[PDB]
Amino acid sequence: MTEYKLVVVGADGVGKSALTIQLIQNHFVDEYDPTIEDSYRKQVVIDGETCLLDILDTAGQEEYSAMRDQYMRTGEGFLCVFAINNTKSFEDIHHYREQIKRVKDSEDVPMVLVGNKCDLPSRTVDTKQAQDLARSYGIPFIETSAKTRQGVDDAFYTLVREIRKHK
Ligand SMILES: Cc1c(F)cc2[nH]ncc2c1-c1c(C2CC2)cc2c(N3C[C@@H]4C[C@H]3CN4)nc(OC3CCOCC3)nc2c1OCc1ccccc1
Ligand SMILES: Nc1nc2c(ncn2[C@@H]2O[C@H](COP(=O)(O)OP(=O)(O)O)[C@@H](O)[C@H]2O)c(=O)[nH]1
Ligand SMILES: [Mg+2]
Repeated sequence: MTEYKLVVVGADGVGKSALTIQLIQNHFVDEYDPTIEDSYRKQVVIDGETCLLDILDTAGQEEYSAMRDQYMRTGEGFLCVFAINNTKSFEDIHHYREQIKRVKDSEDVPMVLVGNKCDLPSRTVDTKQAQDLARSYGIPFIETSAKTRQGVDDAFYTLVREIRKHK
């Protein structure tokens, strides 16, 4: 009944939509239209307290706009997703954190770094690299696979805990 607005961001193809659909509907999407941006609702019990997650699965191209800022400003907590087999998506994380800090006008914005696709046998972005960056920013790092569900509940529940600390 308490509602939290979560926003999922990250490079094309990292698994923003797969993460969100795995959480909400307990299955893995092979192909979810990369241009569909929408919010999906899911009720969960975290540390014994029921809440409603209202999760904005972002899409878009690479445009800046104040309009997009308004959508982004609705968020209370942000999942910043890269894929462990996509160096460029890891490189893009700093941009996402900078813009979210700007929109939220705060340096402590509830946020989790998510390294998705951890089911894959070869990573180009090592655990050490991601963990170092998360530690610099003062946010948790959680490895996930939207495919197997490994870490998925942990990533979203951690973000909720981060929000609850923030309030
Ligand atoms: C976070 C954020 C914000 F918080 C507030 C905002 N207001 N307006 C946009 C925006 C964004 C935003 C988003 C919003 C989450 C929807 C997605 C992407 C984005 N993506 C969305 C999907 C995956 C990927 C391509 N398709 N990619 C890039 O690429 C960057 C371009 C500049 O060079 C470095 C990389 N920027 C994005 C972006 O910032 C735009 C930008 C912002 C400021 C300056 C230049 C470019
Ligand atoms: N192996 C693997 N593939 C994944 C994982 N998450 C997403 N994918 C795939 O990566 C592609 C992009 O996922 P999608 O969620 O649409 O990415 P988005 O552009 O970030 O919304 C799809 O083919 C997904 O099935 C994961 O954890 N493991
Ligand atoms: Mg998507």
